[PDB]
Amino acid sequence: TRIGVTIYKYDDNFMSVVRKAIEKDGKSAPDVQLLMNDSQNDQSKQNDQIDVLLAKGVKALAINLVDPAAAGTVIEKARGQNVPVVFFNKEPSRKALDSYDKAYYVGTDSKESGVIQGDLIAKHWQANQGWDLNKDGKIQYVLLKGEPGHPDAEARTTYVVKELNDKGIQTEQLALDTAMWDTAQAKDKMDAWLSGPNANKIEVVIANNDAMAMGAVEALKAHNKSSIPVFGVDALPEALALVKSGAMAGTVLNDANNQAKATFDLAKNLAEGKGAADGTSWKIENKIVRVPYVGVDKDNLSEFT
Ligand SMILES: OC[C@H]1O[C@@H](O)[C@H](O)[C@@H](O)[C@@H]1O
Ligand SMILES: [Ca+2]
Repeated sequence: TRIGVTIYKYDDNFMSVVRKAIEKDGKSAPDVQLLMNDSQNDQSKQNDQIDVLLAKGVKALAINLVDPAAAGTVIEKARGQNVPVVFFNKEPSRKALDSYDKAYYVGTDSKESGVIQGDLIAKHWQANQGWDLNKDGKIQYVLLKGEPGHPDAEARTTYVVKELNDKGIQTEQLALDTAMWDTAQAKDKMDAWLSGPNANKIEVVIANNDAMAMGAVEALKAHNKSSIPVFGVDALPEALALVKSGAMAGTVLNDANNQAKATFDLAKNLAEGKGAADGTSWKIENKIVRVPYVGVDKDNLSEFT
């Protein structure tokens, strides 16, 4: 069976571990041919790749959109040919999911990573009283946001502060800006914050993902401000190493392996005419499979590395 898969950007670091896990699953299954494509962060690039995949007779499509709003376009191309589409990681509109009977989504509940990240910061702030540099009881922080409009970026930006507040901890946002899920852009942005007027007031660096966290970690050691706690989201192998050295204070596992497994399992099922979850233990709720995030810090780190 031929399954065509598009990854919105191959050098997105979390999409790179998903991509690779998708490939290992496809190679262990002797009756499947996966046709992998890098959309290069361009939705028209992706749109033309879905035409070639359909021209090639694929039986199911697993699509990681560059734009969440291109879902309708992708469904209309798949529909003419009655082909299943499993959208994964960037969530389409509920109404776009509902417009096609064979459209499914594999993701996470975005909200939950922001809540867990807020609980990590609350636990380590209570425990590390010296992180309150100006001794006022409030967290003065900077936030590195992902793509504006992206469901994960927006929920993680909102729910980390809501959770801290809910856990009794008042916050003061010194600065927030997007570095668009990227290491080098977050390095620049942190360097700039550390070269500006409130470099001395920054107590906590909160980032919506690990690639950006790692960028802030190297702007922060360049200014020898290696003592500022940095939190991220995803539990990338490289970030677990920093959590281990203490250069980062915590992460949230974004489970690349089971989301890649669920995408593979539903796309092959649907490609073979079976029910989306047949023979699987995936719980599909309203065409959606949501995999859980897990909080990770020095105390439960041995479960991850
Ligand atoms: O859409 C891609 C993005 O999805 C998020 O869930 C991850 O945390 C990001 O690091 C990733 O780049
Ligand atoms: Ca403070």
